[PDB]
Amino acid sequence: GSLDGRVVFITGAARGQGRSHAVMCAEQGANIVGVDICEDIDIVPYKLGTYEELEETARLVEKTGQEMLFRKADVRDKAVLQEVFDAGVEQFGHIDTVIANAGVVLTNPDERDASEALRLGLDIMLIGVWNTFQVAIPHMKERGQGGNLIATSSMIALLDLTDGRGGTDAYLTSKLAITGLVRSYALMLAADRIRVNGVAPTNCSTPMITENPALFKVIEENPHLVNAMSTALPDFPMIEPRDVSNAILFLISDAGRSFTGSVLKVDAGMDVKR
Amino acid sequence: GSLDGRVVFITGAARGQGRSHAVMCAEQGANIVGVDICEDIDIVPYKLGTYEELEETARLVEKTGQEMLFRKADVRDKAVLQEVFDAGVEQFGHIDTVIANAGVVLTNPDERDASEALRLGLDIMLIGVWNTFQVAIPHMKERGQGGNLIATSSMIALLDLTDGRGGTDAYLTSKLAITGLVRSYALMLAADRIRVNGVAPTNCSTPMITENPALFKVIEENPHLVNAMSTALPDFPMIEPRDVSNAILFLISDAGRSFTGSVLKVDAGMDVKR
Ligand SMILES: NC(=O)c1ccc[n+]([C@@H]2O[C@H](COP(=O)([O-])OP(=O)(O)OC[C@H]3O[C@@H](n4cnc5c(N)ncnc54)[C@H](O)[C@@H]3O)[C@@H](O)[C@H]2O)c1
Ligand SMILES: NC(=O)c1ccc[n+]([C@@H]2O[C@H](COP(=O)([O-])OP(=O)(O)OC[C@H]3O[C@@H](n4cnc5c(N)ncnc54)[C@H](O)[C@@H]3O)[C@@H](O)[C@H]2O)c1
Repeated sequence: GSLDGRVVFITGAARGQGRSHAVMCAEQGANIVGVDICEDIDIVPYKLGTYEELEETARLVEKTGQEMLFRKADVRDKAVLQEVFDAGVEQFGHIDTVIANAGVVLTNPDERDASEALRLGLDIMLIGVWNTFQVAIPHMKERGQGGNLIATSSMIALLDLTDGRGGTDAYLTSKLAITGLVRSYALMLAADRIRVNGVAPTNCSTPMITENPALFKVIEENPHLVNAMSTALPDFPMIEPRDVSNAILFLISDAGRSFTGSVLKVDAGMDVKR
Repeated sequence: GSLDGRVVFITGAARGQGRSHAVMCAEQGANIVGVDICEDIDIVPYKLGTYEELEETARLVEKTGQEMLFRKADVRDKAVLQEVFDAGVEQFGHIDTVIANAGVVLTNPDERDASEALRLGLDIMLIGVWNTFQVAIPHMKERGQGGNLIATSSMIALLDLTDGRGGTDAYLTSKLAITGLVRSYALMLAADRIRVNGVAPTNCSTPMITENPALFKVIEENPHLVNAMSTALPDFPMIEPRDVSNAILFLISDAGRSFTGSVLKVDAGMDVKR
């Protein structure tokens, strides 16, 4: 496959897009180092990924013939992230690819404290992404075989839709900010042959959307968010996780070898929809 | 392959990226309908593609086991383009994919007439692209199986570099304009399931660059164009045609199935280089 000899570090691998990334990278020959918080968060109004789901991701990876090192870990805990990464380097010899995918949706009409939700969103989706890159770069430079960093942004966030609650604003500002991290790190790391890109998905069928009524009530409550989620293509009112994985696969494989500094819109035309 | 049962109409197929598109689409199962001007143009200061080169593209396609209908035709000649397209529909049953690739570089310190070069550039790279979409859309709608339109933009053009000669300005304005055609047509045609995207390559090793001294003398003559061509990635001071073909293949295949309205930067980081 396209990822033979590759080793991918993936945050948020318990389910959804992260699990899709793990399974589909392994199909192309990659070994996987995955983490997930494996705990709910009080102010996030839907169930997060479980340890049991993370195990299942590993089993799905192992059905491909590849291997997965999986650990419970929070991207806010930088030292823990580094320890799991280092254990990855030990088990597999190296890590050459990083997918910073972990995130949460904080949209909630019953948000209790705006400043708190803002801080939490930023911690997970901005600082957490930065942590995920930080634990990897020294190693990628050291081993001198270049590499790939990938961050998961969001199309909906790049369309300037907020209800002005703290959680929503954290999501928008984090997801935009990380496109800057992508572009700036692409330039910074070019000379080390570390390519850096992102993906900006439109609505993707995962629990964050499919089991999160709070979200539907917030767009139902605001006139300016009435068409917040609509896409262009009739067959894709939402996309599937594999669509996102396929974009990443393109970017990190020989097919997309010259790409760095790009954020691909996996959006079913959401960006042009007017 | 990824393009089994597909039929691709390609302008500028004699050589370079167009030939790469034809050969690499055919490798994935596609039959090809290709055209090229097959003539030099007086005010373009390098040799254009020949009839012999177009024949060779067809031979390369046929070595894959697929078929190519090839004709000498100018994208400025809309009725001729339509005729060749219709003959394609005839020979192969349908055309579901269009790649508007034909173009020329009009950079030339010895430009004789600015207004003339401006007009010619626009005719070929703006109106010519519009013609290429126009000949295909009625059929794609009629046949009702959706489809793909692809236009070739340019990274260097999207970086706002001109010497203010007519030819250079035609190139910059046409290549930018066609990103608008891409986004607007993506929206327009979404309901017909016709997906519309573009590619913006950085410097690509073809005669337009490799056998065009005029170009090097124009950047050598202007202080503000000293670093006009530099990319970020050390291994890609230029890219190869297959890099562009791989990006198109992603977009038009099931892998890139939700993409519409996008312009992919096949740029080795040129867009972030500063
Ligand atoms: N689903 C969508 O519509 C959509 C659209 C655009 C972007 N996104 C983004 O895609 C990414 C993946 O989301 P998904 O759709 O797969 O949803 P998901 O909630 O099904 O998966 C995300 C996973 O990340 C984990 N996670 C959350 N916080 C964490 C933390 N602090 N540390 C470690 N792991 C953590 C969760 O437990 C869960 O397993 C997220 O960054 C999300 O913001 C999602
Ligand atoms: N080479 C680069 O660095 C570069 C960078 C960015 C974008 N582009 C674009 O990529 C496209 C392909 O160029 P290439 O690099 O393969 O160069 P090329 O010169 O090798 O190929 C272009 C082909 O288009 C044909 N052509 C020109 N005018 C035509 C017309 N009016 N009708 C029909 N055919 C015509 C030529 O005969 C030639 O065979 C062009 O649109 C160009 O503007 C090129």
